[PDB]
Amino acid sequence: SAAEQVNKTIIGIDPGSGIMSLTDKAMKDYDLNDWTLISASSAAMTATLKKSYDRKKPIIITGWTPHWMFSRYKLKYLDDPKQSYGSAEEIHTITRKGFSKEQPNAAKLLSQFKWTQDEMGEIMIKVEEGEKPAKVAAEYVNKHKDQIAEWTKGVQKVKGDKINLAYVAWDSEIASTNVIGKVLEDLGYEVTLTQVEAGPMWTAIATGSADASLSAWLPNTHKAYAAKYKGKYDDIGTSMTGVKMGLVVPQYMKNVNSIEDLKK
Ligand SMILES: C[N+]1(C)CCC[C@H]1C(=O)O
Repeated sequence: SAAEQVNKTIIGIDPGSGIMSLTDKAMKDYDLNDWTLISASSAAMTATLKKSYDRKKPIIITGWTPHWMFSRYKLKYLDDPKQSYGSAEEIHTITRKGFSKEQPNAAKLLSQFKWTQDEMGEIMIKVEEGEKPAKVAAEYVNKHKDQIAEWTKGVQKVKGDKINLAYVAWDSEIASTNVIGKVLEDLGYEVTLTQVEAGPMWTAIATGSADASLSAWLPNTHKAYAAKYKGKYDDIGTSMTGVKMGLVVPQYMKNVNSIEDLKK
């Protein structure tokens, strides 16, 4: 059984994260209160995944779709019939209150930013290969010529205007923040990227100390953070849809398909 196979253990990421709260709810929804959820981090969990995959050792992680892990590995979602992880998750483009009128040109670009999951992986994979994000961003924009035209449609050039982009250091958001960062730099902007945790990121935006962020995962991941700063930020675009999250096992675990299978 799945309980037999993993010793009632889920390998997760960092404790302060959205997927970890959501998992807490999951374990509670499916009556898994004798299970152990290991907190770790992205780096640590993906390493533990690597060990177990190679050995064909059964493992249950907390996975999220917009990530290179589904590329480097044959993985799968355990079905969530109780939808503990919510649904219709999206990546959003947020700014500080009154950025759109302070800088109409920069907001135009930010609101027009869209791309797909594998287009983001185009970047994420090269970065995990050890390529420098700023180089991969440049390579990307000088490759996907038509996509940038979409984004920069009716967008003027500026004389060294300053812009502060706040990002949370998940691999997905290193992808997006750099690509957009580069687009702005090609446009003649003085671009700063400020790294922060989620929370400090939301605060920075809500208190004007950062201009924009491409790290808002709504509505499920940052339910609380979005609520907390309800009338104090701008949501000016969706940069991606169909992002999924939950319990992920490798495909070799044929007999484990639902979270329900853990009750056995
Ligand atoms: C799903 N994630 C791992 C990726 C971005 C948000 C983060 C989380 O808080 O769960």
